[PDB]
Amino acid sequence: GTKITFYEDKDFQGRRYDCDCDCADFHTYLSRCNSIKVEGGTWAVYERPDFAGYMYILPQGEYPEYQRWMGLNDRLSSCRAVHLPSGGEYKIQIFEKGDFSGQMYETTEDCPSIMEEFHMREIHSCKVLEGVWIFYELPDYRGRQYLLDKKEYRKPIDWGAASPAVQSFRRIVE
Ligand SMILES: [Mg+2]
Repeated sequence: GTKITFYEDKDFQGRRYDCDCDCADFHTYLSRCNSIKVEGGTWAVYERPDFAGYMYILPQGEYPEYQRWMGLNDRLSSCRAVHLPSGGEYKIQIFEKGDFSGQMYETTEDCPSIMEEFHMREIHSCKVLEGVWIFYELPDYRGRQYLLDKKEYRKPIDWGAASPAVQSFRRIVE
């Protein structure tokens, strides 16, 4: 089913931690993470316990360095499998201002450049009408990532961002 393996060293070496479920805190077991194998499923992995700090989405595959999942440092402490919609539906509303105010756009497609498409480089609230999405701090799915797997986000901090910068977004698909 869903299975992920974390390694302390690059190239799948060093101490290993395995998770086949949600794992809110493995910080006392693994002191650093430099490679991952996702045997099955799509996972959200997090820098700090209880799904906090930097986060990253990893589908099935082999990741011999943290840079391979766009990791921003060597620290991972928690993880959870992403629940994708069984009916495969995806739809999001993005808003210029907080609390669902200002200009709104609705889309069912990915967006590698919010500036090109919508003339914005910040998003201040969002409703995830269907499915599961990721916001990115930089264009074209680069930089820090923010998982949007809840229904409503009133302010950027609701998706884990201290900065309102969002320059691309996409769906997490099977
Ligand atoms: Mg779950």
